[PDB]
Amino acid sequence: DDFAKLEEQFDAKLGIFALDTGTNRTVAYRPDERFAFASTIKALTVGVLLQQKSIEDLNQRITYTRDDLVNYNPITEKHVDTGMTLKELADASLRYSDNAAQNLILKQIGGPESLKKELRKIGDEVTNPEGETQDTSTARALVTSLRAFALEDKLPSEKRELLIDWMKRNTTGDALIRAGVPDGWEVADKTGAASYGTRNDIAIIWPPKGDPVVLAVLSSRDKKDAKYDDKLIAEATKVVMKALN
Ligand SMILES: *C(=O)[C@@H](NC(=O)/C(=N\OC)c1csc(N)n1)[C@@H]1N=C(C(=O)O)C(=C)CS1
Repeated sequence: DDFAKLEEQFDAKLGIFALDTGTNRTVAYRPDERFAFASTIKALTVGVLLQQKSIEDLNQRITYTRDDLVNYNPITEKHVDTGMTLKELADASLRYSDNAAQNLILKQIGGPESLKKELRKIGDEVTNPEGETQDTSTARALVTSLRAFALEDKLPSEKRELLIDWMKRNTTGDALIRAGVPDGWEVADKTGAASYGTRNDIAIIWPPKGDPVVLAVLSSRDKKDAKYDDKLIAEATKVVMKALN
């Protein structure tokens, strides 16, 4: 309704699913249409990862070299000298979206097929880490796999804590969902971006009064060197909320 108003306003396509937990209402707008997850997968990569380590294991310092650097390393290039420890890598990857840090977390849980096999294992048959479907997923499946990790029971209580934390203190999205949501309202999020003007944010939002909603906004464009505008995430979000309230 309003959603289409913004896809002509920002010349883009919007993927949207919100679900309100306490009550199950839903806001949906192209929820099953594919969009590349781009870096929002870093949230899910870490949900697996905690499945797989004690919180001591996460202290295991990790040594790497300047060859492991790719195109965005914003924390990780500060260190190839010292080294950084897996918790440190969870943090950088999620709060900063460091790509190198993702790369390493991956190579720990045994990479894209291992992660696949692991997402299939919590009910996710859409998400697709390797008319192209390689590396794309849907507003739907992303909210439902994020909820499994951070709100349901796919993690033990104390790991589930650290995820959130990492996602509350994200630095990468205050122009996006965190912008559509009033002062006083927690969001934990992980943001994405790529060419063809993909810009994504997924998130849990908590409104001082009882149960959280969980929300994915996705978008892209036309046209491969397109650039993206953040305020499309923010208004998309203001509608989802009202929509909801
Ligand atoms: C997040 O999505 C991750 N993205 C990338 O490195 C890029 N593409 O990945 C397929 C990328 C950077 S810009 C472009 N054309 N492609 C990191 N995340 C963010 C973010 O805000 O979450 C970035 C702004 C870029 S790097």
